[PDB]
Amino acid sequence: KTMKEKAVELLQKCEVVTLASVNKEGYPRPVPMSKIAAEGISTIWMSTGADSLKTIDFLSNPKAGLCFQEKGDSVALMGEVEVVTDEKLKQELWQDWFIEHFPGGPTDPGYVLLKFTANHATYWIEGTFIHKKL
Amino acid sequence: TKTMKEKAVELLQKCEVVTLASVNKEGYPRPVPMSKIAAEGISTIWMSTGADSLKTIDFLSNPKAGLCFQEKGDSVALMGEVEVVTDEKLKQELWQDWFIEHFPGGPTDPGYVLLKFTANHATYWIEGTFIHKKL
Repeated sequence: KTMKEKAVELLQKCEVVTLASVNKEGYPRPVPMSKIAAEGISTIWMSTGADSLKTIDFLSNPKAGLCFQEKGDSVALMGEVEVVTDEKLKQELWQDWFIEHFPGGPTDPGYVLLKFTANHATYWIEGTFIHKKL
Repeated sequence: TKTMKEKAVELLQKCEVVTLASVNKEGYPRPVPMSKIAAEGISTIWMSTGADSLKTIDFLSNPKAGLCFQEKGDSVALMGEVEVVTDEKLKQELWQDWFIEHFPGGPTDPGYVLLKFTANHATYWIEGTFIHKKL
């Protein structure tokens, strides 16, 4: 019944999100991303190549946006990405099909985690628009 | 054989939704799903929005934009610029019935604005292959 409660319920139904970085040229870069894990709408985990355009963007500019949607309801968060290389986290969040993209396995240095931490939310849910700092 | 560009045009024709990013005044990129109202190849992509929308506010001060779309493991990510358009002729030509729910004044509604995205650069993920080209 709470807006954030509906937004959390919406994230739980979404397996993909769209992640945006800002490149050194100043352009925002939205890319579709598999959602590995999320805690509410506060923290969301993804993986990418250490040499990806995403990674190189985030190493210099942490500012980030992320949206998701299902059945005409949508949410866009703003926040920051931390590029995570921790050996224990890489192992913990490893998934089997990751081997396709990261042939070195869970200790592949070409494998990194992206941790997105939200600071704002814009909700387009069930006829209501709310734009709210978190 | 079709080039990455030609493949992307085909992909787009299948998508009725795209994700559009602006950069807000604080430097944060803001991706949002948008209905694709029309497109000319992948070169020009047309969307609609409110005259007072956050997207309109962002683009009025920073034209730099990003747009992506995806169908079935294949994705395309574009970089370019957005112009906010208020041209009466385009407003009426691009009007869709489902706009009534959003712009109660019709194709003449002062609250009704078009977003013209013009692409500069593409990043293709087609056939599990990544290619990053200037347009």
